[PDB]
Amino acid sequence: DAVSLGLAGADHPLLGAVVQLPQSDGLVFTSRLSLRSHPWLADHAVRDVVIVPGTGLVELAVRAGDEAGCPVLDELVIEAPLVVPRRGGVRVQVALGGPADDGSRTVDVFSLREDADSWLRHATGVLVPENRPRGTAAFDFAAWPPPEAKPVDLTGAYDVLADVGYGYGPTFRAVRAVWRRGSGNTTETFAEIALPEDARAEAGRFGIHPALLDAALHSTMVSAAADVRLPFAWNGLRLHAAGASVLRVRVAKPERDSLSLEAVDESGGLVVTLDSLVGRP
Amino acid sequence: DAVSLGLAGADHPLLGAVVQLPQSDGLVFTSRLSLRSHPWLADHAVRDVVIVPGTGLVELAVRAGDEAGCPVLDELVIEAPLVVPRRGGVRVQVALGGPADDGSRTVDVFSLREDADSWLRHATGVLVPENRPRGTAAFDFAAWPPPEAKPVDLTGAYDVLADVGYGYGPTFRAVRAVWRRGSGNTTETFAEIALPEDARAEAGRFGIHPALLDAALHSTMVSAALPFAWNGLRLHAAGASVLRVRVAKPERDSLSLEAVDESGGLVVTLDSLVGR
Repeated sequence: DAVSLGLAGADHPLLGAVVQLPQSDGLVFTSRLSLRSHPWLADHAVRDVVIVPGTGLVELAVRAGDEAGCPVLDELVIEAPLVVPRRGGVRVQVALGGPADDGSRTVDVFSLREDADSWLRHATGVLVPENRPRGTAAFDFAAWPPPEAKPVDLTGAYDVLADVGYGYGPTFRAVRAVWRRGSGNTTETFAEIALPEDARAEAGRFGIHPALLDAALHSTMVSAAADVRLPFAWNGLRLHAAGASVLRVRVAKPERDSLSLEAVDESGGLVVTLDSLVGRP
Repeated sequence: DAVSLGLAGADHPLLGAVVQLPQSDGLVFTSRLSLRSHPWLADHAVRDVVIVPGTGLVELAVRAGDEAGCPVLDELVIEAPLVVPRRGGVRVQVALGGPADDGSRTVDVFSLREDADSWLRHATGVLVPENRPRGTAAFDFAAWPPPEAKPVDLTGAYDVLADVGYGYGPTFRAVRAVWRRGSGNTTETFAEIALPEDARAEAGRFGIHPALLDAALHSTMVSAALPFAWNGLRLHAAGASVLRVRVAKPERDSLSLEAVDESGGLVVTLDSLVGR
C-alpha cells in the first residue's frame, strides 16, 4: 500500500509509487520489476537476455511527464539496457526534475539490481508542456491499405528475426500485416498492429503498451526479414490517445539512419506520433 | 511492501519508506501519520490542536542523517507546525540533499494534508558527519542532585500548563523531579525524566523518543508553572527512556541541554534551542 507509506499509487502496470519532491518541485516514480511479477517482459529478449524495450522506457517517461503536465517527449536518449534478471527483482526509478522557465523538465531512468551497490542510468531526456495539441492524423489512414502499397508475406519473418538475435515472444509478435511503397529514402512502411488477447487487459492500463509501440516500429524489420540494433535517440514523441490495442501505422525515413511514426486507432483517431528515432548497433 | 513498490522500509516508528535519489545523490523518507496509526501523537497538543513536537522533527532529521552518514544536526529551523488531523492521515516527507564537499547535507521536512494541493514546509536545516571523538559529559551528573540546587514541588504543574494551552497527555508528562539553581537568566534546571510505562517499552525503537527529549526541555516550563532554531544537536546513545538532565540558558531567549542515562552515559547534547 503506497498510501500507508506516505506515497501515492502510480496506478500503472510498470510503476509502483509516485511521490512529489517539494524541495525541488520535482517528483519520482518507483517500481520493482521481476519476471515473476511482470512475466510478459520475458517476451522481449535480445540474445536470450530479458531487457526492457526502449518503448517501455518511453512509456515510463511519458507517464512521469503527464503527472506534471509535461506530456511531450522532446528528447530521450537510451544509454544502457535495463536488464531484467531471470530471478529476483530490479528496482526502477523515474526521476523528473523541476520545471525550467519554459516549463521543460529533465527525466532520467535508473535501476538498482538487488545485488548492486550503485544505480545504473538507462535513459535521460526532456519533457515539455503541450503548447498546442495536434488534431487529426496527417496521413490519409482512411484509404487503407494505401494505394500502390504492395503487401509483404510475413510467413517466417519473426523466425528470421529470432535467428539474427531479436527474441520476440507472443506479447510482442503483434505485426499483423505489412505493406511497402517506394524504394530508397522515400520508403514508406504500412502495418496493422494488434496485441494478442493475452495483453489486452494490460494494454488498457498503459499510455501505450510498450509491445504495441515496439511492434509499430519493428514492422520495418519484419518487413526486411521477409526481404542487432537498439533504439538510440528519440525525438518528438507524443501520445495522443491512451490505452489502445490495435493500430494502423505509417513508418518513414526523415534521414537515412532514422524513422518517423504516425499511428491511428481503428476509428481513425491519432494515437502516437514520433518525429525522429535514431538507432545504434 | 515497500520493497514491492521499489523502495526500502525505513524501520522507524514514524517513517514508512526511504529511497535514494540518484538524480541528486539525495534521499527521501516518506511517511503517513494519523492518530489511529500513532495514538501517542495525540498527547502533544497546543490549544487543542495536535502538533508533532519540534523534537519529533529533530528525531526524523537525525534518523535521515543516520541513513547517509550525517548523524549530527548542525542546525534545524522550525517554520510551520506539523498539524496531525483528528481523523485521516497527513503525509510527511523528509528530504535530504546531496553531500557538499563537507559531507554536509541539507534537510527539509514537508507535509501534505488530505486535500491540500500544496506542501507545507515545517523545518529546514543542515546535517553533518560525526567528526568528533565519542562525547564526555561536561557536567558532573554523579553528584546528584547538584549542590545548592533546590527541589521544586511539581504538584499541579502540568495542569497549570494545560490551562495556558499546553496539552501534554500521558506520554509527554515525563518530568518526574526538578531541582532549580539560581534565578532569571542564570538558572540551571536539573530534572529526572522518565517515559511512562507504555512509551517506555517502545523507546528502543527510537533514536530518542520525541516525548523524552520534549520533556527534557519542557522541564523548564513545568518548573516555572513552540521553539524556532535548533543548533548543535548530537545524539550520543540510542533508545533511552530515562534521563538526568541539565538545562541552562546560553542567552535569555535560549536553552542548552546535556542529558545522561541512569548509568551516567551521555545521551544527548544540544548547544542551543532559540525562541523567537
